[PDB]
Amino acid sequence: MASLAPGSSRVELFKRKNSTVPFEESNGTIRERVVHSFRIPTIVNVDGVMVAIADARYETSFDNSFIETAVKYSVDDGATWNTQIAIKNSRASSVSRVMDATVIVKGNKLYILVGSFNKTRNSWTQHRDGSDWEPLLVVGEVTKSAANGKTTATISWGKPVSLKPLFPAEFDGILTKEFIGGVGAAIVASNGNLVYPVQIADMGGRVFTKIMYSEDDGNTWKFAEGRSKFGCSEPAVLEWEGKLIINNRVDGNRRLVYESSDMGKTWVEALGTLSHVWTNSPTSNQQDCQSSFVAVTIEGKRVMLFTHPLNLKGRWMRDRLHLWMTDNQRIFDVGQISIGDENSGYSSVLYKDDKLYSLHEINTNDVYSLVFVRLIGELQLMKSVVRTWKEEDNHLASICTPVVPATPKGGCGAAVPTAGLVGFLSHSANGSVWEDVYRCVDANVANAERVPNGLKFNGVGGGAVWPVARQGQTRRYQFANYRFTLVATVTIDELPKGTSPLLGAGLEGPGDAKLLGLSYDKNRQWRPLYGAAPASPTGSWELHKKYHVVLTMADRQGSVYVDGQPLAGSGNTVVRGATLPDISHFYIGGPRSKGAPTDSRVTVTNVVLYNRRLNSSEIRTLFLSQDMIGTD
Ligand SMILES: *[C@]1(C(=O)O)O[C@@H]([C@H](O)[C@H](O)CO)[C@H](NC(C)=O)[C@@H](O)[C@H]1F
Repeated sequence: MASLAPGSSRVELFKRKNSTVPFEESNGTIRERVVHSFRIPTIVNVDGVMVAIADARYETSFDNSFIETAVKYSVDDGATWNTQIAIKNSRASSVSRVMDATVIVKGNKLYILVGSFNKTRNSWTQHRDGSDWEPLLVVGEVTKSAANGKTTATISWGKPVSLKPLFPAEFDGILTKEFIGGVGAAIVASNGNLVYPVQIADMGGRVFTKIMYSEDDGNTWKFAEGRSKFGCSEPAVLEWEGKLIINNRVDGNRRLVYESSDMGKTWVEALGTLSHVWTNSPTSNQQDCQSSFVAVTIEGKRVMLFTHPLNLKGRWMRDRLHLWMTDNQRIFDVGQISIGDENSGYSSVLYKDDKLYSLHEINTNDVYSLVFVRLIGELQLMKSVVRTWKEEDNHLASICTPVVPATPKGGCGAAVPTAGLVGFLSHSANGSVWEDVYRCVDANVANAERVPNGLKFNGVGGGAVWPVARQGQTRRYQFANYRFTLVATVTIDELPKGTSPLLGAGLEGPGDAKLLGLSYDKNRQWRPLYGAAPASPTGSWELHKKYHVVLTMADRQGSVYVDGQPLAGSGNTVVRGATLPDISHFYIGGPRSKGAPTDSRVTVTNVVLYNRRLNSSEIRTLFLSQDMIGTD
């Protein structure tokens, strides 16, 4: 189906039952040994040298088997590679193993944290105690040099050091058992700290994540105070605008994402941005998978990249590996980078010298290879999208809005708000799709006719659905359940028989409940909808006149503004309970595929969506600049 893009290609770099590694016998003799499966990929850039790290599972692909950490490195961007076994296992039994490498690059050093086991045949979280385990830190040093035009490099690996003595016996009364790195690429924070996200198993077997960091290049390590809820594993971390963003694997439920502004001391779920957006399968009740999560700069803009399989086949098949790019506001699906319906798995992404690559698993009959992918077609699309984002943000921020009684300048009022601006439906549209100017989430349309910057509705179900929970598996507007601002310019074209819908956020579930919204009636009054509260008519409007509508929701309170002023009933609680609402979609006009044959004769233009509640000054600015923001 969707797949590795034209222009892109790949090679089977770590070839199952084919590629050999320099296995070192007890006597020190080296033997090129065949490897059943290569798993747990990570590819990073160390001073210009590509370094690929992986589990070499010599005899079988099972987790509790004979495994050592293999490395392939290249000084020519993948033209050629050298192979080493960077970390040996204990050689204690037929199942001794060092596994699940988590890597940090600082300068010309590579810090690799692995889980080392001697003889257990069951899963690490299920062990009776931590006795078969050791968390091992290994430092590698990359040295390159050129003699007569040819550049080559070597990598020396230090002796492993166990961090077991630094592991607290308890965290808040929680008795600890074992811990392993989050798997994949970790980071050096802006303050120089080595930051490893770790997964901790407690005695009873619960798992949760934490930040383990070093302020002195690995001489000492500290476990920060904060942690994820239980149930989180294989965390990936990146630094964004002064905060650590921790993206967790969650078997059997949606992926939790946290932010910490204080080196992991305090964690706050990112309910307004990325938490619960991604998941393990269409139904979310399947085994989840490791994901890479890296911050990069493309076309002058800082963005985050995230990889994860759709896993339509379920369990560990992990078919359809996708790559997403986000600037913490918009979330773009770059596409599927694996091929057809092949099984993929754990993955890594790297942006080096303006070229994008991936190292990821492919699985056939549970025999694993690692492919090295040149994401050429994908980078081209990413750059195009980032240019769209920059261009539209700059354009909007450059509009000279009208001065207000307390302004100061090129004689312009406040800038049109662009911070937290997530989607925008304006001019571009056809008969079936109203395009998101930011190219992420389009709205579906019915019985509509184009007008400058929007659509005029006429017909049963005429209107548009901007999907929220209806996006399905990946819920990019999941933030709306926590807070949002929806804006639009509207005209009522023909009087309704009784009451008819105009704009709002619908809720999943029976009946036809709304979280917040606005309708209009035959008496030419507005009918704001505040959660489940009885709607009472208020105010006055006239046919054919343009009105500005703003819906705000934050802290469970909802307000509805018409022409910059709140309608009666605004400002009260719209969601009772502690459980987050579950918005199905935002409706524009009166869309529907069933139930009452709604036919709202209205025209709507310039629909803007923010992931926060706009303040009074921003609402006034939008009200005053309605004629200036359209893409027409
Ligand atoms: C991944 C995998 O699902 O494919 O699973 C890890 C854990 O088994 C899983 O998170 C449950 O605890 C394996 N790691 C270990 C140490 O078991 C990974 O190696 C990988 F197998």
